[PDB]
Amino acid sequence: KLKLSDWFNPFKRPEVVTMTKWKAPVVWEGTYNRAVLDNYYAKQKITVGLTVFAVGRYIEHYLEEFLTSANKHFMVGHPVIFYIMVDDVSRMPLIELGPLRSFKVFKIKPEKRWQDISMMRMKTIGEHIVAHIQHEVDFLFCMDVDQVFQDKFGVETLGESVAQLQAWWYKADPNDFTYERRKESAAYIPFGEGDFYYHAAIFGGTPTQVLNITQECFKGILKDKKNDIEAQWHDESHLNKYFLLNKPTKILSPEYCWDYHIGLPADIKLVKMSWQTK
Amino acid sequence: LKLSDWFNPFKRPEVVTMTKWKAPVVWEGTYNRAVLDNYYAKQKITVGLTVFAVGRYIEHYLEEFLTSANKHFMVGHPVIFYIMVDDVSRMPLIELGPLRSFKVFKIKPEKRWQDISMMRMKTIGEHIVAHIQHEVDFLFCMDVDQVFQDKFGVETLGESVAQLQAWWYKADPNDFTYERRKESAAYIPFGEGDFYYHAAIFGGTPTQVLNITQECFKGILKDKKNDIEAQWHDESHLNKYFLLNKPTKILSPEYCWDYHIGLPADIKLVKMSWQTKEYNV
Ligand SMILES: O=c1ccn([C@@H]2O[C@H](COP(=O)(O)OP(=O)(O)O[C@H]3O[C@H](CO)[C@H](O)[C@H](O)[C@H]3F)[C@@H](O)[C@H]2O)c(=O)[nH]1
Ligand SMILES: O=c1ccn([C@@H]2O[C@H](COP(=O)(O)OP(=O)(O)O[C@H]3O[C@H](CO)[C@H](O)[C@H](O)[C@H]3F)[C@@H](O)[C@H]2O)c(=O)[nH]1
Ligand SMILES: [Mn+2]
Ligand SMILES: [Mn+2]
Repeated sequence: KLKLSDWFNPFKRPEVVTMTKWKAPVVWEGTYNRAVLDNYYAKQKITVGLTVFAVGRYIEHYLEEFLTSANKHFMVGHPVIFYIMVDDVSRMPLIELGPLRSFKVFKIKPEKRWQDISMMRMKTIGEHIVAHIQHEVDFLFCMDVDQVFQDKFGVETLGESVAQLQAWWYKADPNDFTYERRKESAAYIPFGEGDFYYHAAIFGGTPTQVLNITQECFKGILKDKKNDIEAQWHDESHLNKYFLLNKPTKILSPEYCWDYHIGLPADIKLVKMSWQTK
Repeated sequence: LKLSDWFNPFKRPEVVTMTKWKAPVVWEGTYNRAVLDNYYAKQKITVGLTVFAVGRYIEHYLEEFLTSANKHFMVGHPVIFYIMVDDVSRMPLIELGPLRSFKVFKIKPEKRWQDISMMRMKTIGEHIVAHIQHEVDFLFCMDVDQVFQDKFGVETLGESVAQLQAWWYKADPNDFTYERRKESAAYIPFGEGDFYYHAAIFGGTPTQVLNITQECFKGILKDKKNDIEAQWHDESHLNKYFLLNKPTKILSPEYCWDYHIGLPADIKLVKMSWQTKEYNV
């Protein structure tokens, strides 16, 4: 029974978009009250889940740093469960988790093409959601492993379906977005359409919503295959297609997934997470 | 939650179902897990479980303990396995099922198995204060050299839980292997004692467990200073503690049976059995 005006103050960040045309809030540094939210959610005793895939050298190269920084910055003060999906479990790093953090490892099959490794995540996530995640967490996030938290990534990011603004295009106009522009693809988005360009490196919401998101993207990914076509940015193309039809209830600013390669403009006040120098 | 709701001793008349201080003794057939699961589910309670594996005990019992726990321990409720080992690279990563999760901790290995056993008391406490108190409603501390044979459910939860030792549940208190030397802190005089509790399983709410582990380690340290060591180590201190601070619930030998004894008519359904320690032939 939480109201937007209870934790969100868009007037703190007037230079950027704080609200979508459909009433969905865009969380920027300085517009949220994590103190209120932490109290409100704690009273509900919610549990947050976080899925992550590490296949191949992505394990030695990123998994440890991802987990160590997540244990340190992800929803601090609230129960968290990390679902590690790897192809070689005996290579997974067992870091020491802090208060309210626990994990669970799953051995998955490694896809030959790196593209399928990225896209197959959609199918796997849905299977685990149905199998157990829906019964263990109230909110779930699905992130890339080649990222690193730099600061608090709190409950101010929770919602039915949360989307992340892609660092490079958050200020570009829709007609410039790198959407899949070929009608033969299930991810096809016609010019003159589109709200924002979402990053597939971070997305989430309630187990139910994430299931629909992952289920719908996988279908489209599968359909393109039978049609011998592949979305330009793979699952990200499908994810953007999905968020167009089913708009998110909340969007995270590029501060929750910044690419230091871009530099650090005025708009980026406090980076919560950054891309790895892959 | 009233005892009348789930507990019914009329089902097992041949055995003690109630202590003198009114604590119940859970036996197969006297509990209604169905009702308790409902009450406990609505409460959104999470159950914790500590376990230690140092040296050879990792390869010989850790994997079997967790696999059987993941399958039988508090099924249908959130559970967090707390694994303490001296060598993490040997930690066997088994696939956990719905409502289970865990985290491993690297602990310093002691040079005397007796110290490994007794130190668990100190380590468990430090972890209760550090994080366990903030993650679970009930916690269980078990030996690793055992395996779950069947459902070990919420019918075992309570403020402070004690396990009856399979070999003496029918023995005379004066035959118990309590520490009989008055120079030891674990000392229990002849003519005193209710039951002989198995240190292999014990639990309760984090707070209670913290007190149990704190008081036992204190006794252990005091003995080290008086150059004396309880004949049954931490188990001796635990019995002494459970004598002074009687538990709110007790588990029949069915929750921790030794097949070497065979299988008398009292053990209706084994929930957990001891793992063998040596290959005798
Ligand atoms: O060899 C690999 C390749 C990929 N991955 C997994 O797939 C994710 C995405 O792959 P990349 O990081 O290589 O892709 P990129 O940084 O280009 O990411 C963007 O584009 C991808 C599709 O190309 C996805 O949509 C992704 O979510 C989006 F952030 C990784 O984080 C990782 O969890 C592996 O585990 N091993
Ligand atoms: O080399 C060892 C020896 C012991 N332990 C740990 O200490 C526990 C207790 O040791 P044992 O199982 O070897 O002892 P035992 O079966 O004789 O157990 C009884 O006596 C013990 C003290 O001797 C404890 O009180 C214990 O709880 C009680 F059940 C083990 O399960 C294990 O978790 C190890 O990890 N490595
Ligand atoms: Mn990436
Ligand atoms: Mn033992």
